[PDB]
Amino acid sequence: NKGELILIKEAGAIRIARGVNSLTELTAEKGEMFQKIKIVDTLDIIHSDI
Amino acid sequence: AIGLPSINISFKELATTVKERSARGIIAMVLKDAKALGLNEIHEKEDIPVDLSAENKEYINLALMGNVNTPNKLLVYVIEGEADIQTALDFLETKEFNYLCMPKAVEADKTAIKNWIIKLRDIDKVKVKAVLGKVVGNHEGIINFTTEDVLVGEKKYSVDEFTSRVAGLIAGTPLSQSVTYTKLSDVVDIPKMTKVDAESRVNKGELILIKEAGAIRIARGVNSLTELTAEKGEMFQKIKIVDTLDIIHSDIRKVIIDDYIGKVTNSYDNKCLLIVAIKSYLEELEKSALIESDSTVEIDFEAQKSYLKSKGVDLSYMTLQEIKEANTGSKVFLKAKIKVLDAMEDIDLSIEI
Amino acid sequence: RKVIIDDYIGKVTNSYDNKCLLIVAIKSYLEELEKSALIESDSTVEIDFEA
Amino acid sequence: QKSYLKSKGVDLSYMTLQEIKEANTGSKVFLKAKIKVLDAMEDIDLSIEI
Amino acid sequence: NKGELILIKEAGAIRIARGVNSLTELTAEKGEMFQKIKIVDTLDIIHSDI
Repeated sequence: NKGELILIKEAGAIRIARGVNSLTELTAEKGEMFQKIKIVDTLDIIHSDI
Repeated sequence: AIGLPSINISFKELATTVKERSARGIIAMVLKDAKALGLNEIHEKEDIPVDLSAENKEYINLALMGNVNTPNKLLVYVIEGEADIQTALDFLETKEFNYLCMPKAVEADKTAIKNWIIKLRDIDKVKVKAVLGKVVGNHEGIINFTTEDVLVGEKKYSVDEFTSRVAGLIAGTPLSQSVTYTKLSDVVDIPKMTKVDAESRVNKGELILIKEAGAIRIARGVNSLTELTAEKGEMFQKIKIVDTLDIIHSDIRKVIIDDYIGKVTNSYDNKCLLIVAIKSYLEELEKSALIESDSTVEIDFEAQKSYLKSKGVDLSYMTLQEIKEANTGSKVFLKAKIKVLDAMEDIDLSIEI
Repeated sequence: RKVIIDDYIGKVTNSYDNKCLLIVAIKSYLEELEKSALIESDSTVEIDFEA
Repeated sequence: QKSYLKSKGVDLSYMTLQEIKEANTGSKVFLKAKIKVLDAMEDIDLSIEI
Repeated sequence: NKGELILIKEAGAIRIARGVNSLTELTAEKGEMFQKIKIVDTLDIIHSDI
């Protein structure tokens, strides 16, 4: 919940626990989805290509 | 907030539900003794507290024998001698029941019980009944069985002692059938008495035992009230009709208080939903063949108009539909029409050659 | 009279279908009696409308 | 609003209702509204005739 | 009926008496079938596999 990225032991092996970004405050401009790595990455590649 | 990934599997049961309605077939039994005082909760025929007297055990045994089936639940409360009746009466008002009876009682006790029943059926809006040895109480709440020197099992029984057997016989029967003309294999003789006398006693609201056909049978079990007002019609004199009316009242009141009291807003659509629920219950009851097939429920109109006029609102121009639209403020007015069936009692057959 | 008092008194609700069932039972008894050759073959029983 | 305009001494005898509503008030707003508040069902009266 | 599992001498040998579960109260969602060992066991295996 702090935006911290951690490593968790669960099930058989060691797995990453819900990779999220570092930002914590959500403005009316910067919505929730800007916290996911995958979404920000696809936005970046779209920007670069266009 | 973003948390750890959630994977959850939930298992639930298909809670197939039939609504629990008010219990019918319970008997309130009161008796005086110095042992096992208070309620005794004889739910099962076999088990009986042992410290009770043998004669009182015989009274219980007369109480247990059901008409078609055993009574659903028997509640016997033991009271200390000379403790008056009110001490037991509050105890009984604490819990629910259907029929009450006293084998041993003086006429003062019967007067107290009849006054209690009349006040409770109209003040507290609770429908209960009781059988008394010999009273001329003119209410629907009491049934006056009167027959002297009843011989059961080589033993003489007065009317007051036999009232227990009468109450058990009444509670045994289902609501579909009636009590009239039911065999009592236990009794073996009654003092002889003519048919016109039976007509006279029955016309008095008295309940009588008759010797007819091969066996010994009840002769047209009726209520105790005799005067017929413009309010209380003839049908209020039959045990079956008043009993099904009591059941209807209890079920409707329980539903209303349990769900629609203080939990839904008073608006027209909520009124329609309540009407639909009431009609659904009535149709469900009709399926069991206690009332006629077609019944109607509709919001009362004249009472609503009178209530609005009592508030000073001007209702001259608003249409009847708009009148039903009007807000009432936590008050609901409804009227419903039903037709109650009865068991076959008199058959007239005409054959020509 | 014996059949009526034994089965249909104080045990059946007064309704149209119950009356039809009583009619059917009475007609069945009449047909059974007809088999013993005491009455003519065809007999009719129905609800008394005038009364 | 009419009373307030009278209080400042304006002569509104000829001015019509809409024109009275049109007049400037100077940072003053006067509004009135009507509503009807619902309540939960509390008393139920059911009448049955047999 | 008290939710206890008991050992009974009946027929030729000593046998289990209707192996049932320890829960006794019945709620709206916990129905009758949740009292059987076999049913709860197969439910558990379904949960784990899925």
